[PDB]
Amino acid sequence: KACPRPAPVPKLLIKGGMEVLDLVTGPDSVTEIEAFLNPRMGQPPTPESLTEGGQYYGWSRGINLATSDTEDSPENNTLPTWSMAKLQLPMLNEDLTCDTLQMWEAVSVKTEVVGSGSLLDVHGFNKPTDTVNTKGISTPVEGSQYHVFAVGGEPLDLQGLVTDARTKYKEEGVVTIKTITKKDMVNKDQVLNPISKAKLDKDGMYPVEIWHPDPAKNENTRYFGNYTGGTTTPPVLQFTNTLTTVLLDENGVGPLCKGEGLYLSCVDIMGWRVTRNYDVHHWRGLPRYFKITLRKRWVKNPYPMASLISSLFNNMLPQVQGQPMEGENTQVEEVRVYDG
Amino acid sequence: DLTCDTLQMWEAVSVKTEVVGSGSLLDVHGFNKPTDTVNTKGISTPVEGSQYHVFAVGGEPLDLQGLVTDARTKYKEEGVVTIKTITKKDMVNKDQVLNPISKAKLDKDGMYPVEIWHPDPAKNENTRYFGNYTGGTTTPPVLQFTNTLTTVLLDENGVGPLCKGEGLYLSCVDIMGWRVTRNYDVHHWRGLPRYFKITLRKRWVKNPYPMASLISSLFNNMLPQVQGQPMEGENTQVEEVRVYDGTEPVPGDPDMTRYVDRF
Amino acid sequence: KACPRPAPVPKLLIKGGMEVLDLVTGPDSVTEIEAFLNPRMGQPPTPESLTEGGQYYGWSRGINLATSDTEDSPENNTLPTWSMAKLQLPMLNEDLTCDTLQMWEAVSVKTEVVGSGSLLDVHGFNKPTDTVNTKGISTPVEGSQYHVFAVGGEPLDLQGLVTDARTKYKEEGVVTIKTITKKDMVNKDQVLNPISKAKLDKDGMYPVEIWHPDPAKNENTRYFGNYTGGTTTPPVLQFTNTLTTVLLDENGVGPLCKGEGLYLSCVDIMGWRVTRNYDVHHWRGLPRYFKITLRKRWVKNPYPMASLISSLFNNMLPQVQGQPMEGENTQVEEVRVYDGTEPVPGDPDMTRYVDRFGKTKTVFPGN
Repeated sequence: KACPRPAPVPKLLIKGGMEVLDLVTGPDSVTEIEAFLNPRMGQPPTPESLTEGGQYYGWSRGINLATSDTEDSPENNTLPTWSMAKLQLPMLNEDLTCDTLQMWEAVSVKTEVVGSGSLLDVHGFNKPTDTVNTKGISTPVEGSQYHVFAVGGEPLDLQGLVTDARTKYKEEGVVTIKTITKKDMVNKDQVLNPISKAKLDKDGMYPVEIWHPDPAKNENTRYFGNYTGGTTTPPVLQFTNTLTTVLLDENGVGPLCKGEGLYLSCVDIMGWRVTRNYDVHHWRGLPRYFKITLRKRWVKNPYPMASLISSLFNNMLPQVQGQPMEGENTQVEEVRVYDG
Repeated sequence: DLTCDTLQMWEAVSVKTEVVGSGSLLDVHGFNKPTDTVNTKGISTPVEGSQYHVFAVGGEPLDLQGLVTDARTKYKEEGVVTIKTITKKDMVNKDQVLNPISKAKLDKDGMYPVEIWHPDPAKNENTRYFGNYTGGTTTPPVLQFTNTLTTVLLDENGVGPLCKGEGLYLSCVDIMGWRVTRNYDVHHWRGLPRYFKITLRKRWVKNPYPMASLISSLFNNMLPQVQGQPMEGENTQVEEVRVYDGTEPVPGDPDMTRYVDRF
Repeated sequence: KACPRPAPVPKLLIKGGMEVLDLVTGPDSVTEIEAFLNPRMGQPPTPESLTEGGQYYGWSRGINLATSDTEDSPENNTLPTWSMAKLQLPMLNEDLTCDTLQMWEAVSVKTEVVGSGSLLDVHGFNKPTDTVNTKGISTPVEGSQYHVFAVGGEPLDLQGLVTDARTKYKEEGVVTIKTITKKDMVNKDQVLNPISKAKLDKDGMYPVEIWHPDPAKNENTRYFGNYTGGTTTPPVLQFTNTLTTVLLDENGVGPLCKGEGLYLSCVDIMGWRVTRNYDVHHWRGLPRYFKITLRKRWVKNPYPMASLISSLFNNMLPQVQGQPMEGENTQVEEVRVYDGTEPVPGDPDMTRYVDRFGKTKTVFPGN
């Protein structure tokens, strides 16, 4: 009316947790999910006490070197590994009159590594700057850093590529190139072996030092990353809650969620700290916060209904043995076909 | 279509490249020189040093140029291609700087060292090459994953590498630095593999197969081959050549000096 | 008949060496010239032998310091210098009817320091990394780096500025601030003297520690450079045949080659190499490849042809000296210029003048 009216903004419909997604929202609504991933790298979170586990939670346990060129065992609780998570979104509408579907579509993302100011803790029992007298400042976190994240509609497809391939990783509790292809490592696993591939499926189990995000032929995942080697490289980080990332493809399609799950993955190694002893080198990693903005897109169902009905029946039913009713020793005797 | 001048052939429109394997440099166990050497404890130092990333997408093999730090180095003449292997003589002092004679192509693979052969900026080129170098003895490596944005191989006229013959040539070198062993400090380089994804489309061009060449080799291969006195090269016995096309008014000095410094 | 038509791209007339330019083409012809400049820093290229010259070609010879604060003499094969070259282009058309004439106009340039990967030569005889045993890696080329290039229609106007004005450079084979201004240097030549200006006539003669590209009032060249000091600073480079520079101006003109030559200049210092015996940091440089794209532009001729022809023909007359009729001791006591006709004035001893626009009766002197 004559009364002043404020500029329109997108009308918030409902706020809360994941249960919010059960609301039938409509065909043109946008969903924003905030989540985070903790740096599962080395020490597992389970010994909750700060004295029995020393609470190196968020740090690796301790990097012990090798004793010879051929003998090298990385000690699983040392290796920093990939963090991943999957959000289970609801099922959507469809239209079998036109064989057209609806599925989620991650449109954009705001990421941020939380907790850099924490690296300003310069007291503590680390190696001192003035070591001759053990005075000054506890040398803060420095070194090789590695920041990767990935937002997709299906688990991250990654590749095996290692440094020295004689390395004897523990054969249980960690996923190594030997765990996937049941034979040992070869030399071609040192440069690139199109056989040593995997999916980042579990969590906290695929060491970053072995499995790298793989550029497959046709991909449904947007992954960004950067590396910075060295031994004393000063860590650098940036925050802001303003700038986003667009996940749209060249056709403006973005990651459509296979099944209904949206997959997030990340690793953020910020360096390693040195103890006032034999210079043990516990890694450090910081949690990464994701904010994904998705919407509902109409897609064409590319498969015949009868085919996926048969597939559903084949997957639901057991796969059995029984007496041979086909082949060389058929027990089926005769077959007759009438019409009228 | 070898009856009309038109003919179609491939054309690289864009490329998506990525050096895959960066995180593997975080393997800080193992038998390299340790961080703290007085007690031989700490961290087996990671890969550092001079790094050199070049790649090139083209329709014909990379044209390379020779330039060496030291022209007195004695590279083995068997199993590696060197300025000697191509110029057939010893190296000249002009090979510590640009020498327009030490030119080659990338015929072989794993044969042309990078301390000698660099991507050559030939005047007419069918190849797009990108590169960056970072020296130092302890420089930390830096890399970047992403599957997001591409490189456009189009030229200023919007053509991009036309695959002549019918092949597409990819070339690359990715040196990340050297690891120093726990011994006599023997460094040795590390290199990571590079993944290319090229987007090709078909383009109509004019015919590069001149039938005149064949219907002239049919004459040439009926006559013997005799060199005679040199009418081509550096001892040319061809004094002067001039081409008349039309009719112009009778000039003054017909062989007028066109350059100002000649006066 | 209906075979499909390919796309239109510029048609190449003839390619080859510089003589290709002798073919007269027209007003829309575009020319692209490739060239390279070698690093002339210290050891000259002349002793072709690899034992008598040691072949420090492309390298400086060797750096010896100053024995005391007062005396500091740097040798001529120690100082890295500017590289330059001139490409003499043909003559173009004129138009005496409308007093215009066309000139070569350098539109754009693709440049690149070629030879970066050669610094991956870490074998050889330099200071090793593990000095306590003389083992490891022959330390690579590092240190103060300095890249400059410049494309213009006239030699690079440059300017002198030195860290030490008490340095004794040699009087032969190198152009110093003492060569241009015949007097020895002063302390102004340590900060900025508008008096110590030069050009880039010579090549491999102007040391880079003295002569810097000068931001004159006017300029017909475009020069781009970057410096990076230090003692250990790692060299960094980039190559690609896809990046171009646009030499155009704010008005969209670019370097007009006045006098049809086109001048290229450059310096590319990558850092020093340290020998093993003593502490020496040889200066190292790489060649720079230029590719200039030029077109033909009509420009109004600035100077009246009548003035030039009259000055040329008056210069052949027999000059004679008699008595001073100009200057401070003039012997001419009058000049009166009557133009029209006016009624008889009053004061017949009057004076009339023209001030900066117009003619006025000189102020009535009864002040």
